[PDB]
Amino acid sequence: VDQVGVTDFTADKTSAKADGTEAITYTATVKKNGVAQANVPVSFNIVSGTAVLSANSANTNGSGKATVTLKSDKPGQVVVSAKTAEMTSALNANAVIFVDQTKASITEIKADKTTAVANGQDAITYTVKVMKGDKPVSNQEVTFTTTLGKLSNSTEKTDTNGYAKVTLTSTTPGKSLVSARVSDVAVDVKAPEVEFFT
Ligand SMILES: [Cl-]
Ligand SMILES: [Cl-]
Ligand SMILES: [Mg+2]
Ligand SMILES: [Mg+2]
Ligand SMILES: [Mg+2]
Repeated sequence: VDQVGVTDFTADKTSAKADGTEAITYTATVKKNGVAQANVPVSFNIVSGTAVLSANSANTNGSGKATVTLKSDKPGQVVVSAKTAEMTSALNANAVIFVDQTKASITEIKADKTTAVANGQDAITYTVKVMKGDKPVSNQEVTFTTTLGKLSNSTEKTDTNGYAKVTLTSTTPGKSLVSARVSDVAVDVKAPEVEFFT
């Protein structure tokens, strides 16, 4: 309240080719008390992963929006953050993935919510997509693991649209990190962290 801050930091794509050429474009929105803030410097940082940012700091335009692009030559996951001076900590965007287009690779992992009740019933749903040649791959085995709770299954085969899904419940509270992988791709794909509460 009464502080300029990044309220949203999103990308136009969940994945791109690991050719160092295709760009993922991020948009940071900056508001104070819900009102767009113009001419505010937004600092961008690669929190984790291997990639290159086009800029490290850009000012918002007259709509309160500042953009930056990301490219990479390495298959993997990348987390980029955005911050304004008054924020205590940067806002992380959802991870994105750079893929070898010639190989069936996970291109996204999404959780339908980031919190749930720790009663063994309230389930968080994770959805992974697998693609090759920018097309979805069917019947690819995606294997899931977790640091907390019970997954509905360990391995699910992608459907005709490239998607595999599992649910996660927990009878005890805490943060949970779900990971996913496919064969022959050397990327430990991490889902957004979630948290269960009693
Ligand atoms: Cl996402
Ligand atoms: Cl459990
Ligand atoms: Mg989509
Ligand atoms: Mg693309
Ligand atoms: Mg439910």
